[PDB]
Amino acid sequence: PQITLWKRPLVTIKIGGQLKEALLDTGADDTVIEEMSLPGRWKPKMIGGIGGFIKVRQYDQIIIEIAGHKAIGTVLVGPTPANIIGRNLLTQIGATLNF
Amino acid sequence: PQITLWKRPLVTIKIGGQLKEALLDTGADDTVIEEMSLPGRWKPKMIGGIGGFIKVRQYDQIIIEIAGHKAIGTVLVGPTPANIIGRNLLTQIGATLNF
Ligand SMILES: CC(C)CN(C[C@@H](O)[C@H](Cc1ccccc1)NC(=O)O[C@H]1CO[C@H]2OCC[C@H]21)S(=O)(=O)c1ccc2c(c1)OCO2
Repeated sequence: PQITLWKRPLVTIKIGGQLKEALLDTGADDTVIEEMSLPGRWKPKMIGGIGGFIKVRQYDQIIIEIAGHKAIGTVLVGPTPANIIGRNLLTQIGATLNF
Repeated sequence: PQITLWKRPLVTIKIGGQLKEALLDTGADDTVIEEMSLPGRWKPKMIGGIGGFIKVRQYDQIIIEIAGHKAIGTVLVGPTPANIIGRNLLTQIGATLNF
């Protein structure tokens, strides 16, 4: 779709077979999801945002459906204030900004 | 224009008589600009993201040009690691996310 921005661009995602709400976030390089049980191997990583750095579990090559569109890529799982879909997966679903 | 997400969606902005580069950020409710000496009154605010909260100064009715498009609204100034154009101004320039 075409999504205007008067409200937060929230969508439903499916990750690990579970439905979740997430924010489409063009200011995020990476996708960061709240703590959850997730099938796949992971490696310890750090990621930094506006307020500093947090520890995350990095899961590569994870199947994730975003508003009905398929992506397979890296998901960082950790104590984020919000589930955010970043450019690593927005590019997979063909998203662009337009004005 | 159409702004790709293969790279960070950076555009040139003009604020306080200065040109800066800033992210077009659908994940940001508010606009956050790196520390600069804007004139006039302001109100203290705290905003939160990955890593926690930062202290910012809230300035209202600030004139800001975004990739050639005029906007006017609230801008938060403080020790952000990125200049962030949030939805309060993205809506004013007619930006959408499309996929
Ligand atoms: C986390 C989301 C819900 C909010 N953030 C906007 C993001 O787009 C942010 C914007 C951002 C960009 C760069 C540096 C810091 C923040 N990106 C970010 O944290 O991305 C992280 C994941 O991928 C990595 O790439 C960039 C940092 C990492 S934010 O910067 O914390 C923020 C912006 C304006 C706000 C706000 C919070 O509260 C109210 O108004």
